[PDB]
Amino acid sequence: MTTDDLAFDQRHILHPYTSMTSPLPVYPVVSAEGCELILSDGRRLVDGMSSWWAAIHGYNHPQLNAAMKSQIDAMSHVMFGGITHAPAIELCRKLVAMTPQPLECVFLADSGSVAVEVAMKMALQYWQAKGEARQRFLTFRNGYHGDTFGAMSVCDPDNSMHSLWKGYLPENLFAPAPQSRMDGEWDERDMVGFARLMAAHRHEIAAVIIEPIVQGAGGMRMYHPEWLKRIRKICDREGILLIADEIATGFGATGKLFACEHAEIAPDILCLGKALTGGTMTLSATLTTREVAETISNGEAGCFMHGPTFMGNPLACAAANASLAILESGDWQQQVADIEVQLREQLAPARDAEMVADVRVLGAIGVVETTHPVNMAALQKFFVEQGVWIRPFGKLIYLMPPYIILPQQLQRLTAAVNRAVQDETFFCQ
Amino acid sequence: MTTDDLAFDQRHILHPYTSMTSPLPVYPVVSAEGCELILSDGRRLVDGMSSWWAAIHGYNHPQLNAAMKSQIDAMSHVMFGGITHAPAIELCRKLVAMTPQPLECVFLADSGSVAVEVAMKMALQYWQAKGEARQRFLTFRNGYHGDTFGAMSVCDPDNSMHSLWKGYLPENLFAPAPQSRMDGEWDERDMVGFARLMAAHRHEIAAVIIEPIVQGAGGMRMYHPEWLKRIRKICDREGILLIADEIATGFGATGKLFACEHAEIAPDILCLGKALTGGTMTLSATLTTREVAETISNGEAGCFMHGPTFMGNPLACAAANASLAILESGDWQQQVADIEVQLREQLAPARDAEMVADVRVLGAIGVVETTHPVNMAALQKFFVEQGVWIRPFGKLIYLMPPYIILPQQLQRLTAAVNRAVQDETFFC
Ligand SMILES: Cc1ncc(COP(=O)(O)O)c(C=O)c1O
Ligand SMILES: Cc1ncc(COP(=O)(O)O)c(C=O)c1O
Ligand code: NA
Ligand code: NA
Repeated sequence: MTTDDLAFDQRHILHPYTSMTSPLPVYPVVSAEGCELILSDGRRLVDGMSSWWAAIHGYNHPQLNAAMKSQIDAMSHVMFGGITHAPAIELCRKLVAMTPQPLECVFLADSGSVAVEVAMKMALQYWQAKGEARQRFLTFRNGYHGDTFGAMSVCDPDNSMHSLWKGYLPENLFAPAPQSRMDGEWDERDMVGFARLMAAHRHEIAAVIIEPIVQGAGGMRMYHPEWLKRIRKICDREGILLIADEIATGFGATGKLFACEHAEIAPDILCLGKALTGGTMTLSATLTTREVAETISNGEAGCFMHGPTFMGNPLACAAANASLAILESGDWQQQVADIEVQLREQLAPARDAEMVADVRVLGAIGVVETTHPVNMAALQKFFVEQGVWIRPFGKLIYLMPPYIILPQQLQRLTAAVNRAVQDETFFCQ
Repeated sequence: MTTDDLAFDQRHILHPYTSMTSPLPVYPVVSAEGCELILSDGRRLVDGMSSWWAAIHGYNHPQLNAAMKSQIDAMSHVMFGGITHAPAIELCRKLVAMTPQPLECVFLADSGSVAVEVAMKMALQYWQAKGEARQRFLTFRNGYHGDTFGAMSVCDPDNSMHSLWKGYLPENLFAPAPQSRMDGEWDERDMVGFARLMAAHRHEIAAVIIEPIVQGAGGMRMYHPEWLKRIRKICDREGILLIADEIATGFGATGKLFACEHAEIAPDILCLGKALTGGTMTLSATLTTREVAETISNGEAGCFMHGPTFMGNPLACAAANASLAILESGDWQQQVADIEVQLREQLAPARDAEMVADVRVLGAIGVVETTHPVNMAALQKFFVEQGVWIRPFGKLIYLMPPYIILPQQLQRLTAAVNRAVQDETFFC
């Protein structure tokens, strides 16, 4: 990669949620192996974010690689209309077996946002088919479900800037963010808001959608599992669908295979993505129950009306079959337990820093929330110089490393965090 | 693959737009090479639809393979937030260069639908930054743009069954479907609808969005390029953005590199996907102008508010690069030219079949439109028994084969189509 390649990138290539007139610096990666990213100039970085961009088994994993390569020898892609293949069946068998019993019908898709769109369509088609006038979604504030329009309509209105689309996006019901912590105690006062809303709109709610236990992009919030239990029972009593969005929390991230395990409840609809392919390439899945899947197909449309071009992509399905196989061993449970301990123990000191507002850890996720917003360019440069790759945002410095990370690499990550929040050098902007 | 796998699929695996309570057989494939699909049982089928599912250089193409495997050895994926890489830069270079000049800013994404969502978002944020109250889209009937909510909002309301969501989807403006054919003459009566709508809502319209020349999933319609000429001008006069959705037409499919080339116009926003990666795996791109990209970045938000987890995926960008490099040889122009001729020539006779209403052809797209709907299960089986894979829908039997297809393979495809519409056996 030349400097001219870099100039081209800056002037012509958009990047996630970042300015094209006032763009901050980017770092050129030429390859990756194990737990490290390798930049163009040869520097190696221990990646602390890997799992959040789905790389729970690190990079250049031999099994993942062999699987992808082999499937390429057989067939990278083939359409899924009127056709089926070994990789999609192996994957759906795994998805069905590993998730709660009632989740037995799978709709494969390309991305997480689409997976949420699908869930949202399912709920609406479901009630259309049963002749009920239900088009509203009840969610929590601080939730995040993707960037496409329907997904956006259940994202927190303040965090996602709904004033930008005011009059374009449908208006859903937003109950207050869960206050009870995962670490702590349950306070029944938390329920009043959700409850008030349920009463006023019980007859028009199509589904309760939430990220279980961890609210990711909307604040790395970690709340009490009793919440899920209450929501399931309320949905049970009122006859409402519950969508659980586990695109971020699935496949071991919170210490359990699925965050809903923390409460021993099953949603009617489950969204999955990210770690699903072990972070090799995009793929997603929306699981639902026989009752929903069948009901939808018995209505006016004769089917569930959705179906992406690359649906069921064999290359991506193989990658995921290999990713789930690594999890089959069960080694991750302990890998994460140990990562969980090391994060609590090694992030604790941040509770002593002037710039810190709170610290919280759950599974492979460690968050250090700061009092003031970070300076993106300056803090990013700092981390790179420590030989680590950590990507903050807003008032959040968080880690979610590969489950395979050696204690020596995780220690380097935590020290870099602890060092970044000691004074105000890297804060504000 | 065993029969229990097949039983599992039926019972647990949803497929595109199809019932879970009354699914139709699905055929199990174990591999593919050149232009053939290889069923579990050993039967080989010539694929006639490969290019519509993005596979314009066929299957198991050596150049695409090597590139993908090489990239895998470097890295399959790495996040794009604060990071860049060669596959992403080579791709965006090629995309900027091969599209009209004003299109020089690339938002890479995962899938076509999302690419359309990106465009629509781009348009709304643009006007928002300018302080104008413009939230409606003007499109055309029989248009199809994806299955996500926003994309659905600009799809033909009849074709996509909007009543299901009546009250949830925003109500946009639908000009009538274009009547003038790509084969035929221009008729100016075609404009009145559009003009009446523009006159009444010019002040609230954020953008015009359409599929150029060919309207795919909404009817495989082939209309006159003057339409694009006219729309580009009105939008220019009124200050309105034009979005061109070339997810299905891009990369040589209509005989030009991009169907816009047929009318000699450039849109403000361009959506690409499907053949972008030579049909190996999913990827998408949305290009726009500097005026649009910058204006968005200077508004309230300070940037364009979007960013998928797998944005910029190196593996898919590698594939795409290897696919565009094949197109660089120019060989596709002659390949598609010939396929266009062979298709016109060999489907012509279907015009005389009683089950047929219209035969139209453009580039590597050949369509036989029938008078009644096809018998899905029965026709699919017929095709498979002829050793070909043809996937019809509604009243449409179409082919869109890989550009590398041999005249003999193509002829087997055209022979099957003409045979299929020869009586009502396979209809209703
Ligand atoms: C014109 C057009 N736009 C958008 C799409 C959406 O593509 P996908 O279903 O991959 O999201 C398609 C799919 O074929 C298409 O043909
Ligand atoms: C809970 C949750 N849902 C949905 C998404 C959307 O995933 P994608 O950005 O791939 O569309 C994310 C992305 O991080 C997420 O964390
Ligand atoms: Na299950
Ligand atoms: Na260009």
